[PDB]
Amino acid sequence: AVSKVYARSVYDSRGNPTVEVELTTEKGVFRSIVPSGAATGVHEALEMRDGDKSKWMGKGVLHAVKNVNDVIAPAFVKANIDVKDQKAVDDFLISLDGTANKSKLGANAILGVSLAASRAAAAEKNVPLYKHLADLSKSKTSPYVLPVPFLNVLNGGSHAGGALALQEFMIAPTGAKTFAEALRIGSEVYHNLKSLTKKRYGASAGNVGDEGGVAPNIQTAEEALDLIVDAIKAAGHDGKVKIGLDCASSEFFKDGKYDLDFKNPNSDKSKWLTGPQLADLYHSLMKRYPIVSIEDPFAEDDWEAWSHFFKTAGIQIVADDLTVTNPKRIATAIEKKAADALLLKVNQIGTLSESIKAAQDSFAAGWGVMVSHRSGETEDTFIADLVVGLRTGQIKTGAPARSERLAKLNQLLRIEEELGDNAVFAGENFHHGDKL
Amino acid sequence: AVSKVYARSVYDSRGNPTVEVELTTEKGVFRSIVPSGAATGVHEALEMRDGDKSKWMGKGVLHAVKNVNDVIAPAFVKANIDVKDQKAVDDFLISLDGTANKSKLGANAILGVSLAASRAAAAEKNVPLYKHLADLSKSKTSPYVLPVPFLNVLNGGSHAGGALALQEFMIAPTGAKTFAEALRIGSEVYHNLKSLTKKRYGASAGNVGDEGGVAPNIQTAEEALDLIVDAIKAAGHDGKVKIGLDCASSEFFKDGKYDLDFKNPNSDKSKWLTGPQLADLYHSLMKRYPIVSIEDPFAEDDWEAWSHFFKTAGIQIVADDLTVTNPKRIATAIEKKAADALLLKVNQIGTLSESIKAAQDSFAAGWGVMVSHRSGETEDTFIADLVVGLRTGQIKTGAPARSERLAKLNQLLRIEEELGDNAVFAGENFHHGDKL
Ligand SMILES: [Mg+2]
Ligand SMILES: [Mg+2]
Ligand SMILES: [Mg+2]
Ligand SMILES: [Mg+2]
Repeated sequence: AVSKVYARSVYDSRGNPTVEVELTTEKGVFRSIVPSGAATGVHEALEMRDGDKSKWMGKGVLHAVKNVNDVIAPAFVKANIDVKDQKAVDDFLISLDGTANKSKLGANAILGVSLAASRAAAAEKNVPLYKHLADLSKSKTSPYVLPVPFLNVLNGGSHAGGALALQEFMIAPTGAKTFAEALRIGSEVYHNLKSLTKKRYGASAGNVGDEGGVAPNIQTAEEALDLIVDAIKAAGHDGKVKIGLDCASSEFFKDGKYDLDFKNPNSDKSKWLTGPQLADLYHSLMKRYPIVSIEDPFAEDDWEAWSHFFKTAGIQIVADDLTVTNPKRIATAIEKKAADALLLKVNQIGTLSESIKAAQDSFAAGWGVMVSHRSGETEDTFIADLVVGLRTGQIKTGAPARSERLAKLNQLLRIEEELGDNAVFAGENFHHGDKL
Repeated sequence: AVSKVYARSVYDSRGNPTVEVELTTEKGVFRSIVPSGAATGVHEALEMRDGDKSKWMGKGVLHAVKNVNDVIAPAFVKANIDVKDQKAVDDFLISLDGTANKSKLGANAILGVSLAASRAAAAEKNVPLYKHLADLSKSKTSPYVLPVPFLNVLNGGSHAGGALALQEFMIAPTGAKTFAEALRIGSEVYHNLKSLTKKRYGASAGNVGDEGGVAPNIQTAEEALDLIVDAIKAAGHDGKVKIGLDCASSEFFKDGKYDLDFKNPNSDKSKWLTGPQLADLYHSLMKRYPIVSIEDPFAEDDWEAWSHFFKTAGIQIVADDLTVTNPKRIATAIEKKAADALLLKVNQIGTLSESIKAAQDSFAAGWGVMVSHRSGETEDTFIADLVVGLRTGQIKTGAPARSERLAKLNQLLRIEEELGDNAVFAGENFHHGDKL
């Protein structure tokens, strides 16, 4: 039985306040922390901020925290909910909020309680969190699937200077035999990339962005990709490391066109690309580079552009701001045939049950599911267990630098170690990891 | 009873492998992770690395891990040691190594067991870790003393691409009344410093170094210090924030002199400073800027320079590479009156007992003690509890960016919250927090 629900303000990887929740039962105290993205999708569940310009640059979470302590806590504890029944737990929270986008209590107030309950349930059942998550999601009993980690080793767009418009350049060691090996491989590539970057761009560029990847002033995507290839080759892993991209195109969508030079206040408008033109650009990058996944290639509501490209893409197309981990928007994407992979972010919807639901609807439509962190992370490692429990075979949780990233990757090492022979590495089959 | 001792490789904040140890007793599984510095002091205890160029850039810790699982674990488990007797635990580990600098098993193999045991003991005693550490060191808890955080928000030295010779530029919110206020103030100043840095130096300057601080290409310390001051003023915390420094002078100590331009290959040898000359420079920096602490202003073995400076230096003088948390080195520093504060790094010595002894010897000599992280950290939060347990009043665990840093800071927020009226914020009495 839950005897107490408590929330407090803590700091995320960017040094901005966020909500941390603790749920107390006879098994102990279970903690969960909420992540925070930047320039979030317009359709994401509401992240509640104080707005007090004299406190935390106006990014305080006192209101959210109060909502947990003075609203959810007393009601939740009095309801005597069975934490093992995740659906009951989240129906109560959703019903207490009463709004569609959780704007009353705030998604960052609800999620904490939702996630902490699942940890309390796992302990009650005396099983590893990923096992309980698998039960909650009706995943295969075995074999468990270790995911291929897509490491954002090079940042562009809003996460760096230069003209480079694309936001994320990831490497995925699909050629590894185990997660431990993929992670080793990934770190080696990353160190080779950092040394090359400092040598060609200087110490300044050698420094890392919010997710731990290098952020040199790159001019073009081809320049970035060639650097990634050189790093892979230098590391000795050519043929075993693939590339993933997060274009975050909504960032440069203007007048039905895409400005690949949106960082230049004097960008040539005659050079802005239309949907079909931006699609051809991706094709040229795909033909020259080992790209196996492309996230948000088009705007969050530019459905026709997504559908056109999907006709000939030929590789995993991941929807992030387009779907915002929302089953209602996922249905639309499926009907319009806009993509075939969901970037799953629990804080984009607000509850674990809804997130699991988004994943099931995706798999049911033949889609892949890439579990993801947010640009603003914490020492919390929930998504590590979540990606194993959902057996997706793929996760995006940062570069192999900065511990809000390594915390998850290290957790995956412990899970793999613990699973022993009761597990397989997604490898080349990451897209359909759940079918493994 | 300790039924099992196990070690595995995990990744630190820089993407390099390190040792993680788990000790199992009737109370559960207790985990500790070993930190890792860069350009470590010549006298530091041995951090054993594999040196296999075909794996982890030659930075693997398989040898250390094997020492734990193959040598320490069996003997330790059979010895049936009482984890609450930290002295006993550490005497056994040290005896098993039998070397002065832990060159046989490695400090990175021994430290994880030493730390894990103290966590297991705390659980056996049913008290929080900082409480057990207060008992182990015989520290006062009526009331506990919360530390003032020294946040390395501006990077220099070998950690920068300019001429800035000094390695670390920290801010210390000594004017706060609680740790919580101190951390918000620190983060606010940090965010102001970041934007100011990007506008004046460029986006690339906004990128963070290993410890989360900005790394702009600055030429002189004055330039860096003026920027920090503008950040403090812009944040609106004038007079409430002081500055700290980590010169890490050993880095630019060549031919008996100090080269403040050791980053330029054509550095003018006729301009290299001498012991007394470097002091004159610090003295002037102290007169114009709100500097309250200077670390490693002189070479790790250039005692004369240290002694001469301490003579007129009217602020706290921290010893890091000079003492390497070694009771023997500290004794020398005491007798020669080289400094008046110890930077306490558990992995520089190898065991908790020896670190506790170093702190005690320091306090007994009227010295201050600043608990510190290493440039290479992990999601481990031990130092947060240790600084509270040692009642030092001051800690250096990074800038308010990157979770291997926030993990400790957030844990201090939790400890403050849990203690309530049982704790007080050291503030301006940070130097003698133990006597508070
Ligand atoms: Mg986004
Ligand atoms: Mg995205
Ligand atoms: Mg050092
Ligand atoms: Mg130092």
